[PDB]
Amino acid sequence: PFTMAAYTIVKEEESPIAPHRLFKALVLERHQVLVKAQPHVFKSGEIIEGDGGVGTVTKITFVDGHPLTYMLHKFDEIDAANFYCKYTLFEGDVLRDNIEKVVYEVKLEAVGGGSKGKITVTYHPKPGCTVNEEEVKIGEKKAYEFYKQVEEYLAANPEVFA
Amino acid sequence: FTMAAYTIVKEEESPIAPHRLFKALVLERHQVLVKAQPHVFKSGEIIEGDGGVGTVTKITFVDGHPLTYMLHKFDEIDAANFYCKYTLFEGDVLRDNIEKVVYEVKLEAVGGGSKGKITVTYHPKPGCTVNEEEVKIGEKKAYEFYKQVEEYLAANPEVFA
Amino acid sequence: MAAYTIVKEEESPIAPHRLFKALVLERHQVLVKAQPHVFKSGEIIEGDGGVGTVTKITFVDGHPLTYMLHKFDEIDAANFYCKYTLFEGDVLRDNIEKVVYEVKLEAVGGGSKGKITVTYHPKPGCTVNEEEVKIGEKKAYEFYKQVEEYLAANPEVFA
Amino acid sequence: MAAYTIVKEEESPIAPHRLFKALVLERHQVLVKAQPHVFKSGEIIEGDGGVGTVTKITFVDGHPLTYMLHKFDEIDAANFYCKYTLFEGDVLRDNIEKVVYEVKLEAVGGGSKGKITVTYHPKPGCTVNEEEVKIGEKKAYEFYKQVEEYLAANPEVFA
Amino acid sequence: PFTMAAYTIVKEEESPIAPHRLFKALVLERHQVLVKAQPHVFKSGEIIEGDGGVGTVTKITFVDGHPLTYMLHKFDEIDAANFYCKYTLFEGDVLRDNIEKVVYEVKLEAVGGGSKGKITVTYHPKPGCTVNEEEVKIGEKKAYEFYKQVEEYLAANPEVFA
Amino acid sequence: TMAAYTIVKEEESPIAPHRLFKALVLERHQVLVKAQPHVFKSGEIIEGDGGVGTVTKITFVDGHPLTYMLHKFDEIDAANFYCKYTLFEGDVLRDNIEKVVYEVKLEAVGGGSKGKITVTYHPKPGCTVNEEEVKIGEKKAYEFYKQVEEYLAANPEVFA
Amino acid sequence: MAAYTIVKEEESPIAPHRLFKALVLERHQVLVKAQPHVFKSGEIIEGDGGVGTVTKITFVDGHPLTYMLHKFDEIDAANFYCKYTLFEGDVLRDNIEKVVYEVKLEAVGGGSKGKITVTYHPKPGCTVNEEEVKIGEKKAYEFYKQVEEYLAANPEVFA
Ligand SMILES: O=S(=O)(O)c1cccc2cccc(Nc3ccccc3)c12
Ligand SMILES: O=S(=O)(O)c1cccc2cccc(Nc3ccccc3)c12
Ligand SMILES: O=S(=O)(O)c1cccc2cccc(Nc3ccccc3)c12
Ligand SMILES: O=S(=O)(O)c1cccc2cccc(Nc3ccccc3)c12
Ligand SMILES: O=S(=O)(O)c1cccc2cccc(Nc3ccccc3)c12
Ligand SMILES: O=S(=O)(O)c1cccc2cccc(Nc3ccccc3)c12
Ligand SMILES: O=S(=O)(O)c1cccc2cccc(Nc3ccccc3)c12
Ligand SMILES: O=S(=O)(O)c1cccc2cccc(Nc3ccccc3)c12
Ligand SMILES: O=S(=O)(O)c1cccc2cccc(Nc3ccccc3)c12
Ligand SMILES: O=S(=O)(O)c1cccc2cccc(Nc3ccccc3)c12
Ligand SMILES: O=S(=O)(O)c1cccc2cccc(Nc3ccccc3)c12
Ligand SMILES: O=S(=O)(O)c1cccc2cccc(Nc3ccccc3)c12
Ligand SMILES: O=S(=O)(O)c1cccc2cccc(Nc3ccccc3)c12
Ligand SMILES: O=S(=O)(O)c1cccc2cccc(Nc3ccccc3)c12
Ligand SMILES: O=S(=O)(O)c1cccc2cccc(Nc3ccccc3)c12
Ligand SMILES: O=S(=O)(O)c1cccc2cccc(Nc3ccccc3)c12
Ligand SMILES: O=S(=O)(O)c1cccc2cccc(Nc3ccccc3)c12
Ligand SMILES: O=S(=O)(O)c1cccc2cccc(Nc3ccccc3)c12
Ligand SMILES: O=S(=O)(O)c1cccc2cccc(Nc3ccccc3)c12
Ligand SMILES: O=S(=O)(O)c1cccc2cccc(Nc3ccccc3)c12
Ligand SMILES: O=S(=O)(O)c1cccc2cccc(Nc3ccccc3)c12
Ligand SMILES: O=S(=O)(O)c1cccc2cccc(Nc3ccccc3)c12
Ligand SMILES: O=S(=O)(O)c1cccc2cccc(Nc3ccccc3)c12
Ligand SMILES: O=S(=O)(O)c1cccc2cccc(Nc3ccccc3)c12
Ligand SMILES: O=S(=O)(O)c1cccc2cccc(Nc3ccccc3)c12
Ligand SMILES: O=S(=O)(O)c1cccc2cccc(Nc3ccccc3)c12
Ligand SMILES: O=S(=O)(O)c1cccc2cccc(Nc3ccccc3)c12
Ligand SMILES: O=S(=O)(O)c1cccc2cccc(Nc3ccccc3)c12
Ligand SMILES: O=S(=O)(O)c1cccc2cccc(Nc3ccccc3)c12
Ligand SMILES: O=S(=O)(O)c1cccc2cccc(Nc3ccccc3)c12
Repeated sequence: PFTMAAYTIVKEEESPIAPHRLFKALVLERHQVLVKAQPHVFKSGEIIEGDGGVGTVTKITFVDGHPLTYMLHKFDEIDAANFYCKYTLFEGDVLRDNIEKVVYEVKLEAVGGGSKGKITVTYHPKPGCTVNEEEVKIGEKKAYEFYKQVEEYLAANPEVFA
Repeated sequence: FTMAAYTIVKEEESPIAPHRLFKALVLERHQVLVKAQPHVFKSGEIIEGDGGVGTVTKITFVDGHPLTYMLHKFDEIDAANFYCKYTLFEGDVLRDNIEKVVYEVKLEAVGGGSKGKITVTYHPKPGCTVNEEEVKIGEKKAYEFYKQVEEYLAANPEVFA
Repeated sequence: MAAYTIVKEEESPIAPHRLFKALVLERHQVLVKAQPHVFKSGEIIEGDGGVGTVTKITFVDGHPLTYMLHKFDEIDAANFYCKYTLFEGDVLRDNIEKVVYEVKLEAVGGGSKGKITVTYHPKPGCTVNEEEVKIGEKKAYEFYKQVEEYLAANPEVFA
Repeated sequence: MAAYTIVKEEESPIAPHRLFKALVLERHQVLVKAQPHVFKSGEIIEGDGGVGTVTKITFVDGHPLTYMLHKFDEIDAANFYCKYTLFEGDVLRDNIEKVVYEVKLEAVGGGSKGKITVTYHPKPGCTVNEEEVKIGEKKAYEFYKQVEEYLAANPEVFA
Repeated sequence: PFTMAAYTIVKEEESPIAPHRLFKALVLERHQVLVKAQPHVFKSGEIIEGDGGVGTVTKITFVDGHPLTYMLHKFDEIDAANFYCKYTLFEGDVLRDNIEKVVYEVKLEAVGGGSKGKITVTYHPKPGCTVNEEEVKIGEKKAYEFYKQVEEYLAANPEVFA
Repeated sequence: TMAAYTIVKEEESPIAPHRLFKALVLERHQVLVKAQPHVFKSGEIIEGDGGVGTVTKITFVDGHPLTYMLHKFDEIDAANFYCKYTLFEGDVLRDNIEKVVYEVKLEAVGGGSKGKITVTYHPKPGCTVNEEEVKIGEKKAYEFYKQVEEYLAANPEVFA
Repeated sequence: MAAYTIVKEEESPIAPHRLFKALVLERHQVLVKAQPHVFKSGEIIEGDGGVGTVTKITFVDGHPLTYMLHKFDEIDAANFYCKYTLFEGDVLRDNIEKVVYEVKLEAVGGGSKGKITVTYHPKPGCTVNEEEVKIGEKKAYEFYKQVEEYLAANPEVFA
């Protein structure tokens, strides 16, 4: 068949945060950060397999009250210096029933005393599924509010990764 | 036909990030030179421009110091992309044989750090020759001062952030 | 807003400079050699094969379709990398504002592999079909097939 | 290391796209059009005609010089911007490694103004014959005035 | 009882010739092309163990009168998809008494109509020997000459190994 | 035409790779001090989290002839127990040495390991490489490895 | 979590070299020779002829099936060992993910022995059929005997 039936989103945003600051906080140490940022949803942040760099995979344990339980992510392609990333989740009740995997691709660029981000995120539908075209704002929505939050903390304390 | 200038093209790496060097070693290079070297630098201030392109700073040296002051104007500033074109265009730092020294700076973010490429051009007055030293001693200073700035910034992460 | 994208993972015996030239750099003039039964003419309207160059491709008189202009956004031929815009043209229906292709081939032994990221965009306050998307793919996929056959049997072409 | 640089401002009655096309884009070719007693051929050997493009300029057999090579670093035929480099040939000799040219034109009336920057890059621990400078400046300024005269007199060319 | 110091040469080069033809010419089907380009020099060249792939042992014949006689090359590693090879010259009179082995690590890239390349050549001495920088420059010039002949021949005939 | 000198070595050990690869690659900068607190004062990563591009700095003891040396992980593949790290800065190079490249490939063998290691000596343009440097360097690196081996054999929890 | 394995010990008076060259290496070419009224062609599309090679098998004008896709996984002609996958064709009949034939011949006297282990894999949600696999062994076994006797007749065949 015309086998190409997948769902991807790409946005760009502007923040007064040196890239290195958002990369560390939203990619390199996201597992650690989501917890400190939304302590009420995340109980633990840790690496299961890896010593940093590519090939390292994350475990994100929710508080024992949250509908969800954990996220599995792994480090695919990392180009440190330019702030480029490809990672994805490959197991955890967070799937919500409409994906085989979720590949997150991000690349940032220094922009004044802040940054520019190009985010490629692909929600992979599965056989006999019609990936929720209404479930789009939501998956995104968790990451944005968490972005807006990491920001403020990062804006408030510049020495944290600068 | 046209008089040749002596050009300095420099490639530099730092652990310090781009908005911070560019802050220190360009716009507030005159102000930071005082904070940076109070045994040589009496005062740094802007005498033309509110801080925008075509701005003219004025740098004066402690009295007993041979040199008196320096004037640089900002040809153009792409602050967004950390580019500046600036020229040293007055003072006895120039002696007689130099008409103007042009500085061209552009940085790039590289991880936690920064890469910086910088040109400097020495325009010799009509007929006179290029004071090779002028450049060497000009190079030594602008840098030695950078190196001082880097240890200070590394040591102080809340400055220019 | 809407973001319904395709993701190709094609691979063929043709060397990548041969396809990068045949399907990216010189597509417009190649579309007429291959399907002289659909296309009358393919040429740049301004530009230097760099970025900001614009091609126009005219369909035969009889054809319901009239024309399309392509504008290169960014290139890097030595790497067989291109992102190109289909902004104006008859074929461009109401629901669609543009379609965007992103090319990056690589060498594989005496041939190549390539991942494509076509991106059919809608016009303010209008929705994107599957049919529409499904046809673009068939057109382009069929074009290459017809071309692969040709670069295969005439190896000097763009070699 | 010590580089010798010539920056200057020039002014022409000739339209800024014609002058650029003639003295940047098609230079390798127009060099041969305006001085057939010096150059026998002018061509591209690497690229389409965009950044990274490499030209070969060959002198007539009887000329002492043999050929020279140039590469484009950046073009932006949109805003008349180019940076190219002379990185091979006997005009370079042993002292000089390469010569980099930055041109930036713009329209003033039916004509133009420009800023050219030539910088002769001497090999490690070598000197640049301040003369090598004065010779380049000359050869080019002459060429530019020849062409300007043809173009003034032949208004349809590159128009 | 320290190891024998082996002499390593690292070269980077370029050809407008495409890398599949150049790998074929200068790696895969070398033993035969040596014979096409310099017949005044080489009599024959063959496969006498292996299927082209890894483990292959090639034997190349000098002309009768040539002061050199024979050489066996063994293919240590072959990844023909990525233009990457590693093979060994171990058997032959070209090997001065003072030389145990010459190992070649080749890796080409694609650049437009042609290629970019990195070649590693290490000459391994025999027990308690001084590699004569003589022989080093010797083969090295030989094989670059060869590089230049072939390149010129290919640029001439675009189908060969196309 | 300007050469470099390379020592190619194949090794065996009763320690398992993953353990060896952590002792003698990643945390080599640290352990060196553990192993030889009389030669080294510290071992630290200036730049990186541990990945391609990561650089480390190792400091010698006050009395020792040397001062420092930093290494660059040009390539890593902890999954395959392969690495490529270069010594590019330090007194240890004299004036003669441009850089030293370390290429390691370890391989599980029963409860043990076999390691394939190359060490390439690249000289400063125009300068030579004197075996003196490369006999003294192989030996140092290897003595260290035998100390480590002992310790980890007698300490099964360490880098388990 | 299912798969139909089948281990058969066989013995023959043909030396293991020829047997390896006739029911493994050149089979596909040999099937048309012995059973021509059943076959058209055996060839390669993307294979060296050694480890990692592929083959394809075409019957005659009407035969139900069309062609068989056999890869090569692990070869060692020296020790007359071979694995060859069968993942495409229409003999898979919607049940067969693949069929993995695994051979290993050894010289005995002037003849040979053989441990043959065919295999039939199931695509998730497919029935691991009973008598179908029974035709597998039948086809092959029967050929072997035709071949076996042929190599007796013409002994110089395949040295
Ligand atoms: O710690 S917290 O103040 O809770 C914290 C709270 C909220 C947002 C944060 C964002 C980035 C880094 C933090 N700290 C951090 C701490 C340890 C390692 C890395 C980052 C943030
Ligand atoms: O987006 S994340 O930034 O990882 C994220 C950030 C912050 C809180 C989150 C809570 C639940 C699920 C996530 N992921 C998720 C993913 C897809 C759909 C719905 C939720 C959360
Ligand atoms: O917020 S989102 O784009 O949704 C976002 C979504 C998912 C992953 C992200 C990773 C880094 C930065 C983001 N945002 C960002 C925003 C402004 C400036 C810089 C980075 C990410
Ligand atoms: O960013 S937040 O408001 O935090 C936010 C939190 C949670 C879900 C969101 C979904 C869409 C847009 C948001 N931002 C937004 C901001 C301003 C106006 C409209 C939407 C969402
Ligand atoms: O202006 S800077 O290089 O910033 C500079 C920075 C710091 C200290 C300096 C001392 C003397 C002269 C300078 N300039 C100079 C310029 C041209 C010729 C000779 C000296 C110094
Ligand atoms: O475009 S092709 O599909 O190969 C093609 C298809 C059909 C007919 C063609 C006739 C001539 C040249 C072609 N190609 C060609 C391409 C580039 C340069 C010169 C000729 C033809
Ligand atoms: O428009 S063209 O007809 O080619 C053209 C014609 C004549 C002179 C030109 C000079 C500069 C750029 C052009 N074009 C261009 C177009 C698009 C992008 C960049 C440059 C010129
Ligand atoms: O393939 S499509 O055009 O999508 C197509 C879609 C639906 C029905 C079609 C019927 C005939 C020919 C087609 N193609 C065609 C294309 C170009 C010229 C002439 C006919 C049809
Ligand atoms: O530009 S291509 O798709 O490559 C293309 C290639 C070959 C033939 C085509 C014929 C008609 C329309 C196209 N574009 C088109 C685009 C979107 C939807 C439907 C048709 C054709
Ligand atoms: O046209 S159809 O067969 O309707 C078609 C149907 C379904 C999927 C297709 C995918 C690609 C190309 C098509 N056409 C095609 C035509 C000729 C050669 C190669 C592909 C597809
Ligand atoms: O795949 S196609 O469907 O023809 C295709 C469809 C749409 C756009 C394409 C652009 C470039 C190359 C293609 N093909 C390609 C084929 C083989 C290798 C590399 C690229 C494109
Ligand atoms: O005169 S040239 O200035 O070289 C010249 C300059 C610029 C553009 C030209 C275009 C056509 C012919 C020329 N010359 C020419 C010369 C001899 C015979 C025919 C044409 C052009
Ligand atoms: O070089 S050429 O010989 O035109 C060439 C010929 C044929 C196919 C090519 C494909 C890509 C790039 C080229 N050149 C190129 C050169 C420099 C920069 C970018 C592309 C190709
Ligand atoms: O090679 S020439 O074409 O003359 C030449 C061409 C252009 C620039 C030159 C600059 C210096 C010396 C040359 N030659 C030279 C020749 C003899 C004696 C001294 C200098 C130059
Ligand atoms: O450039 S030179 O002749 O070498 C030169 C050298 C010294 C002084 C000159 C004064 C005017 C014109 C020149 N040249 C000139 C050359 C060609 C045409 C017209 C004038 C002068
Ligand atoms: O390419 S041009 O300068 O414009 C050039 C233009 C016209 C005629 C020239 C004759 C000789 C050398 C050139 N180049 C040259 C370059 C460097 C030094 C000396 C001469 C000539
Ligand atoms: O002739 S020169 O300036 O020497 C010259 C030297 C080298 C490259 C040039 C390219 C374009 C125009 C020139 N002249 C020019 C003159 C007037 C207006 C704009 C450009 C060039
Ligand atoms: O003993 S030796 O006789 O020199 C000797 C003789 C022959 C082979 C040897 C190999 C390794 C180490 C030795 N000696 C050694 C001595 C002291 C400490 C460490 C190693 C060897
Ligand atoms: O043509 S030859 O004259 O033997 C020849 C001459 C010189 C260099 C050659 C290099 C590679 C292949 C050849 N021949 C070749 C011929 C047919 C197919 C493949 C390679 C070369
Ligand atoms: O290098 S080869 O490419 O095989 C080679 C290629 C072409 C001609 C050769 C002639 C003599 C010796 C070789 N090899 C050789 C090797 C090592 C040391 C000395 C000579 C020749
Ligand atoms: O000529 S050499 O570099 O010596 C060379 C020496 C020995 C083996 C070689 C194998 C392939 C290509 C070469 N050269 C090459 C040159 C430029 C680009 C790609 C490959 C080989
Ligand atoms: O090898 S040759 O075969 O004479 C040769 C042939 C063809 C082109 C050459 C270009 C540059 C240098 C050569 N020789 C060369 C010789 C020694 C050192 C560096 C280059 C070239
Ligand atoms: O530091 S440990 O982590 O145990 C350690 C880890 C790995 C290897 C070690 C080798 C020698 C000594 C250690 N410790 C040691 C401690 C005190 C005095 C002397 C040696 C080693
Ligand atoms: O400390 S050592 O380990 O020997 C040492 C090892 C490796 C490299 C050295 C370089 C310079 C001096 C050292 N010390 C030195 C001591 C005496 C004579 C010569 C050099 C070096
Ligand atoms: O760095 S290591 O080999 O790990 C090393 C480990 C342990 C002790 C060392 C003492 C001196 C020099 C080293 N390096 C060295 C490097 C090159 C030449 C000579 C000595 C030492
Ligand atoms: O020759 S034939 O008589 O066609 C022949 C006919 C019928 C069955 C055969 C079976 C195996 C080999 C043959 N011959 C063969 C000949 C040469 C090479 C390989 C196989 C068979
Ligand atoms: O069998 S024979 O026919 O004599 C025979 C035929 C062909 C080749 C033979 C090779 C070795 C031994 C035989 N004798 C032998 C004896 C007992 C068992 C197996 C082989 C050979
Ligand atoms: O077994 S094969 O050796 O390929 C085979 C060998 C000889 C003749 C065959 C005829 C038909 C089908 C086959 N394969 C087949 C396989 C499984 C089930 C049914 C038929 C034949
Ligand atoms: O068992 S058969 O059914 O012919 C058979 C069926 C399918 C594949 C076979 C592959 C090799 C050898 C066979 N037979 C064989 C027979 C005697 C000795 C050695 C091998 C194969
Ligand atoms: O296909 S059968 O119809 O069964 C068959 C029936 C009668 C005679 C046969 C002779 C050889 C092979 C067969 N194949 C074969 C395969 C396995 C076991 C027994 C025979 C023969």
